[PDB]
Parts: sequence; C-alpha cells; structure tokens
Amino acid sequence: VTFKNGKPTVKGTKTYPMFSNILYRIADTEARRWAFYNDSKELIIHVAVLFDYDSQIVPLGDTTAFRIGKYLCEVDVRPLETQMFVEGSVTGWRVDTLEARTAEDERGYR
Repeated sequence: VTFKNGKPTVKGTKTYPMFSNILYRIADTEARRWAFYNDSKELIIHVAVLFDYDSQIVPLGDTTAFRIGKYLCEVDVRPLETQMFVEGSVTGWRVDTLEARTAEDERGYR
C-alpha cells in the first residue's frame, strides 16, 4: 500500500505485504509473475517459497530453484531492491523461510 523508503521497479496488479510490512510480494496477473520489494533501508531479506508439484513456474533473475515433490525457490532481497522471483502458473505455495539480517558484512560495514 504505502512505501516509506523507496518503490518497486515494477507495478504489478497487486501488492501484498508480508514480513511485518518490510517485504512486499508484487504479483502481476497479465505477466504471470511475482517479484519482491524490500522497503527497509537496513535489512537484507532471504525468502524461500515451496510450490506444489502442479505449479508450472520458472525462476527469474537471481532466484535459485530446486526440486525437493515440490519446487523450492529462494532469493535474497537487498535494501530498497526489487527482485524478480518466479513466472508462470502457481498452485499451492507456502513460505518455507523468511529471514532478515542487517545489511552489513562481518566487520560491520555497509
């Protein structure tokens, strides 16, 4: 709905908030595509989603996908970034992992 710190690089048709309103799923029904937008200035978010066997999707972008049957797709989303996630026909799905950490290296820079 309302973004505090930036905007996604794409407008789908619907936006769904997800991780205490830091992570948004942007769904585009015409393009049959999902993306994630991270409205934090300070967090890197790792998201993995498990899709049921009858989904017909491909991963987009930097998303990694594995057959697990189910399909596991996962991506990291840096502060104020939009990541393309999957495209195609989604059936059952569920969040498998949703984790965030400060966007800094091990010595504390970033």
